[PDB]
Amino acid sequence: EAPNEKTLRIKVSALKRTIKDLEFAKREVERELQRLDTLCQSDPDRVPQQTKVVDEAQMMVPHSVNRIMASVKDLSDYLEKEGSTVSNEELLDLARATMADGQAAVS
Repeated sequence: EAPNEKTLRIKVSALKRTIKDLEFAKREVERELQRLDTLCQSDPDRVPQQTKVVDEAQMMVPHSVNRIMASVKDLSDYLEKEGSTVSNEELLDLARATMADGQAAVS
């Protein structure tokens, strides 16, 4: 209920969501590339539309990466400021674990 604890929790949850976003976005690229091939053979009048969706799917990967990194920096900055005094050891461990998961997810 400490306001710094509450803010830290929100930032950790936000970061976790950006990481899951990238995972689903990467899985979807592979599907869009398949969805292209399917619609290619079944219905090539849809291929132009799906070519454009595939290209956008691929660009959504760096977009998702950029969001993870912006969230990692925000959390990291907070931990140097009002987050620096949080006494909840397990929340601090979780914040550090989640940052490490984000860094792993990019790279």
